[PDB]
Amino acid sequence: NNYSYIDPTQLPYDHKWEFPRNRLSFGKTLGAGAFGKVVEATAQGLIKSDAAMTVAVKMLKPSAHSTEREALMSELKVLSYLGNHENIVNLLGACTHGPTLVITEYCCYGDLLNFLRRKRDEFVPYDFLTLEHLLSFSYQVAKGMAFLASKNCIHRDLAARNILLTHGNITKICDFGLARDIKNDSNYVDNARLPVKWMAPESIFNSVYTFESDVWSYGIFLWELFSLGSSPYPGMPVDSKFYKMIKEGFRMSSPEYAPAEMYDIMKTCWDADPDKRPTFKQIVQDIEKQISES
Ligand SMILES: COC(=O)N[C@@](C)(c1ccc(F)cc1)c1cnc(N2CCN(c3ncnn4cc(-c5cnn(C)c5)cc34)CC2)nc1
Repeated sequence: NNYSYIDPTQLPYDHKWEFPRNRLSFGKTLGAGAFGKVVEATAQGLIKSDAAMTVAVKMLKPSAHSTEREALMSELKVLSYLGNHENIVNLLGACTHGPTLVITEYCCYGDLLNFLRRKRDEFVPYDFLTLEHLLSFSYQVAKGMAFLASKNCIHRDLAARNILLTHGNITKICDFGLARDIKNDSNYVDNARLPVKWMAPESIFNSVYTFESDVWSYGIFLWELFSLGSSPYPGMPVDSKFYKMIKEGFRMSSPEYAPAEMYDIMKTCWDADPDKRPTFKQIVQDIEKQISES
């Protein structure tokens, strides 16, 4: 035991992140749920001493159990360990001296799923959404996930709803509440509500999460993207028949606007054998070549 994997959630909270609570002014709620809410806010003096900036602030309800408080702190420590990357919603600060507040970047265009549904009607393959945009988004998300995988981290809730868009058509992966550093055991074994239609079969049937199950979810994200924000497995409810069809190899067909090479990636992401799925590193190089040929 002279060498070990450093567990990022065991490391101390770095007080370089600490920011005064009184310098945040809370605005409109950006997301809400059982644990708490994410709210838009103006932070005075966060980056430059005399300037206010718009941030997103994640917070728990007062009623949350101390285990929920630990999970928010673990997320904070995971983001601190990961460091900065262009394609992830980056940590900006925290308030840990009343309730724990986690301050991240504010993405002005919101989640990609609603963005696609807004732009669906005016989409043209060739300020309109185009096929070039969709290729860039697929590429940027794969870069972000490749970065996560290189840090021995799995996200576990990859989907268009958890991809945010900000200035410059930059996509950022958000919501790291379920992310895990799996360096030690090569997978993660998880009773909350789960995103069944984005989950690999091994995650549904045996509660196993890996690099490869993140790649499955990325395939579903691609289908969301090139169908311009449609719900996956349309007209199929989550029931006994859904699980049986997935187990027996049923897969979604190519969305209307997906290039053949992109649906090829989707199919490999959805292989029943996790070993046969590609890595995010391989996906990035594939999409690179596709972009290079217009
Ligand atoms: C069981 O599930 C839970 O309880 N989870 C929640 C409720 C939770 C909350 C607190 C907590 F402690 C634990 C969990 C939760 C809720 N929401 C979110 N997301 C995180 C990323 N978001 C944004 N981040 C940065 N900028 N930004 C801009 C926009 C935007 C929208 N419209 N426009 C024009 C712009 C949106 C964002 C959106 C909300 N995450 C988690």
